Amino acid sequence: KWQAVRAEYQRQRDPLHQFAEAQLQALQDKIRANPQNSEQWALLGEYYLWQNDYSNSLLAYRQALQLRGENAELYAALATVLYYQASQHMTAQTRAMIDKALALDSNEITALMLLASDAFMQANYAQAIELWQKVMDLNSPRINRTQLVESINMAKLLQRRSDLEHHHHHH
Amino acid sequence: KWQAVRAEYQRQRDPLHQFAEAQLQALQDKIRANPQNSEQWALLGEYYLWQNDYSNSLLAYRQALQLRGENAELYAALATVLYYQASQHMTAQTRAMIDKALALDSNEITALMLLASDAFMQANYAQAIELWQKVMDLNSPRINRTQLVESINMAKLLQRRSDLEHHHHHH
Repeated sequence: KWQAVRAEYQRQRDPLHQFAEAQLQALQDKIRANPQNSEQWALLGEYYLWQNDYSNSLLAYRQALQLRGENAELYAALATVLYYQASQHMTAQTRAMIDKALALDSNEITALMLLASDAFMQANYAQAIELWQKVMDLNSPRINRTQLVESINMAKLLQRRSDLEHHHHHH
Repeated sequence: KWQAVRAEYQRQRDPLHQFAEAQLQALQDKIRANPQNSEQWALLGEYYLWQNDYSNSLLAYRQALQLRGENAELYAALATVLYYQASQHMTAQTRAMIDKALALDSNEITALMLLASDAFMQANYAQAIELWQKVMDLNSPRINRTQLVESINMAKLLQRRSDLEHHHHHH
């Protein structure tokens, strides 16, 4: 060491993934106790998303959003559920939830990170890079910065290989 | 008025029916531009379905599904094409696409609405009602709720008439 292990803290879904009890009457009971609370339904949506119960996640998030009105974080969460439900393939429903999110908050990271990753999967590396750089530029405690650097360097490597295989060296 | 005309918004196939140009090189050109995109082939399938070109619709949707892998919305769309191709009669191909849809998403409304309507046409009103109620219970912006109420009341009327004609008053 030096010490040099590199200091690092949590994020905003690593904290949110404070699952791994496990039967949570808790979250439901607290909803029966108080039913008009936005963030309580969002937490239910979050639990179901972790369980990969996309149908039930969508229902809970939908209710959250009914109560709160238009809200970027909830638009981005819906988009996350839809995207995963479609096996991590973009979808018209997914893109519209993302577009609604970004209209309320141009720097909503959850939405930006879904867009980046999907650009990468569709080989639009230049868009992926641009988006991961936009996020990096936010200096946010939310995303591990070494992850962004690494994702960008992979997109760069894959761009070059594409350029080389297609003899497409310009842009 | 009051004003009392009753406020109401779109759905998810009323927006999708943003047909009624009309020659759409557009959709084809965009496929030639990018051929590995799932939702682009689905949109082609959707165009052809609107034209009632069931053969071409099936081809486009099949390709969409080849690319995306199992996906409830596309299973439900296939089932819609097959059902309409068979003049709105259930079919083994149709039921299997519906069963695949509902295995990926137990609340896929397109599949639920085909099942309900077909139950109605086969005089299984109790099943139709149960399905239309399940949809209603989803509190979804997708289906006009007054339509579900009306469809359920018709099934109720037709049930009673059947009970009366057959002297079958129990269930």
